[PDB]
Amino acid sequence: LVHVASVEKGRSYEDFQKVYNAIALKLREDDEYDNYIGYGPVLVRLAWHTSGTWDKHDNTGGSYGGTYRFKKEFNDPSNAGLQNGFKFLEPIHKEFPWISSGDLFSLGGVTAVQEMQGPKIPWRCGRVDTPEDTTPDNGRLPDADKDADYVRTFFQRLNMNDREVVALMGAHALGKTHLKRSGYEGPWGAANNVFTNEFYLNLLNEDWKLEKNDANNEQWDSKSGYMMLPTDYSLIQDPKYLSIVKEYANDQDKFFKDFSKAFEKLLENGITFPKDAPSPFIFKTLEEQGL
Ligand code: HEM
Repeated sequence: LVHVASVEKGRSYEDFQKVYNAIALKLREDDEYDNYIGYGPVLVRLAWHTSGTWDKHDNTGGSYGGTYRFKKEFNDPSNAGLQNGFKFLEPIHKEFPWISSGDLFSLGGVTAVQEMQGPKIPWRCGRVDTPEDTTPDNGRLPDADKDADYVRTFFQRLNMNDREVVALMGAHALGKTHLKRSGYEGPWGAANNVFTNEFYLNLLNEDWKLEKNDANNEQWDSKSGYMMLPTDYSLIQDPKYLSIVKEYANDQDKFFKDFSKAFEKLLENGITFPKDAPSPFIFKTLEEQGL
């Protein structure tokens, strides 16, 4: 199965900047969500989980088909809580009914990262909705209770290498774990709706204790009130990951650049872009537009 990007008919960069802007304005307006964290983090996670079902071996799952809109995928236990991101995007989709679902879920993530003062993420249009029977089964998203070997093997299926994995994991600066959702509780840091390299700094610099939470699962906790999942902590247990963690803790621009590449790649896995497709779009933030 080849998934060829097909530009929504007649649309160009300005159309998608209008969708960007509507997302960004609602992010600004709907600021109460999740104890004033706002929707940025869950939109980033929505983009990742709708992309992260991809299997490089047979091109099943991935962002192209926008299959999260079907009940098997929106009810995946791994996706618990993402319905909030979907509901956020609903009025956006109503205003811009021409955008595909995959394009909107992925664009939500791009828009969230950028509006949260993260790197620019080039974004390409052209995902096309595919039918209900193309929805991937549950179980393709990763478990959090595992070690570095698990993480490394997991991400090979998404064609991500060590650097790409460690960069992508930096998104755990954002938002928080919620006990009723994942069986883990707490934020990873203080700046959880501003995109920074804090995840790496906290991994290296906090004094972590291995504790059990109220769901009886182990997680790493600090006196500052932060947590790390076992899979996060694996990035400093594994010496290859550790080197990269230290690099990003010590170079914010490098983290931004590597995150941007890896996140675009994640969002584009499985998609074939024709030779004459438009170049990737780089959207202006609201701030850059004076909006
Ligand atoms: C080994 C890989 C990963 C595992 C096991 C993992 C696991 C988790 C878990 C358990 C949660 C908490 C869900 C909740 O209780 O609300 C979470 C939240 C989150 N994850 Fe991941 N994650 C991984 C990779 C990623 C990647 C690659 C990204 C995106 C680039 C990402 C972005 C997020 C964000 C932004 C949140 C916060 C969501 C919110 O506040 O609502 N994660 N992750």
